[PDB]
Amino acid sequence: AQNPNCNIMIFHPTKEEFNDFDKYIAYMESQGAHRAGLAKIIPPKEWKARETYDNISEILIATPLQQVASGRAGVFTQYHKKKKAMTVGEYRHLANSKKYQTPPHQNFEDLERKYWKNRIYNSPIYGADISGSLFDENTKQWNLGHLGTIQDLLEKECGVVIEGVNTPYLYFGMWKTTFAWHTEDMDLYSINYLHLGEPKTWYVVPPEHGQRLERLARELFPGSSRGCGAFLRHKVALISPTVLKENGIPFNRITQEAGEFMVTFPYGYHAGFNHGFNCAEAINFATPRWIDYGKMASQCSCGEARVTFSMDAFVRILQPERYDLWKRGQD
Ligand SMILES: O=C(O)CNC(=O)C(=O)O
Ligand SMILES: [Mg+2]
Ligand code: NI
Ligand SMILES: [Zn+2]
Repeated sequence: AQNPNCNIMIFHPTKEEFNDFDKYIAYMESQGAHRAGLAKIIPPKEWKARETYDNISEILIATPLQQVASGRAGVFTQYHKKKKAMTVGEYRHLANSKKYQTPPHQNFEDLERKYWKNRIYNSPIYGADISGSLFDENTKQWNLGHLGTIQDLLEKECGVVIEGVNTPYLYFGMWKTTFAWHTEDMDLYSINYLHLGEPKTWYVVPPEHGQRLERLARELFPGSSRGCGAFLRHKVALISPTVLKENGIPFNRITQEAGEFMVTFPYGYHAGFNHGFNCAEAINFATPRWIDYGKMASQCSCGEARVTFSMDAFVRILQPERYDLWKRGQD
C-alpha cells in the first residue's frame, strides 16, 4: 500500500503534467497522497494565476467576521460576530495595524507556538466565504473557476442530471484567523490556492482515522455533542496539536505559502490558521472515488450547519433515507 504512514505528500508537476487536472489528482492518489487527507502541489515555474495583484483593493468584504473564542488555549470554540462591510484595501490596513499584525517571530515554529498560546485572547477578523475568483480568464491550467462541476461528475457517474452550480470562494485572512476542524460538505474534496501574502498553517487527520478525532471531540465538547450527532459540521471547534498528541490522535501539519495549492481529500479533517494578511481561493470538487464517501457522509440536521442550495441534490440522490430529516434542519 502506498504511503502507509499517511504522511502529507508534496508534488512538483511539470507544465505538461499540469494540463489535465483530473489525471493529476488520480496520479497523486496512485502514490497514496489521499491517505494523509491533504497534499501540497507546487505549480511549475512557468505557471501563473494572474499577472499582478495590484488592482484587488476595491473588492468588497460585505460581512467581515470577528472570530471570538471561548474555552482554554488548546480546546476552544469560536463564534463569528458580523462586522460592517469593508474593502480589501481597508481590511489589509486593519490586518497590518498594531492591534492585529503578526508579532515578531523567529520562524514558522515559533509563530505556531505563539498561536496556540495566545489565540484565545484575541479576536481577529476574517473576510471569508466571498463568492468570486482571482484567476485570470486566460489561465488555462488549475484555474479554480474552470474546474468540472460536482453536478456534472454526479451525472457522469450516476446518470442523473441535477440542479445546482459550484463556484469558488475568496478568503482574506489576517494573523490568528482560524479555520475550525472540519471535513468538506458531503465529504467532498477541496482545493485551495494561496494567491498572495503570508502563509497558512494546516493540520489534518488521515481519513482512515477521522472517527478517532470525532470521538475525542465528543469528549472535549460534551454539550455540543449532545446537541448534534455531527457537530463538527458546525465548524466551530479547535483542538491543538498538543492536545491531539496527548490523546493519541494521528495527524500531520504543513505550512502553505503564497503560490502553492493544497488539496484536501474526502473525509480528511482539517483545521488551521493564517500567519498574517493573505488571500486564498478555494472550491469543492469531486472525482469518481468521492461517490462512496458522499453516500456515507454524516449530516447535521439540528439546524446549525446551514449550507448551500447545491447540497440539496447531493443528499436527495445519494442519501434518500436521510433526505427528509436533513431538509427539516435546512428549513
Ligand atoms: O482557508 C480557509 O480558511 C479554509 N479552507 C478550507 O477549509 C479548505 O480550503 O478546505
Ligand atoms: Mg479591486
Ligand atoms: Ni476545508
Ligand atoms: Zn448540528
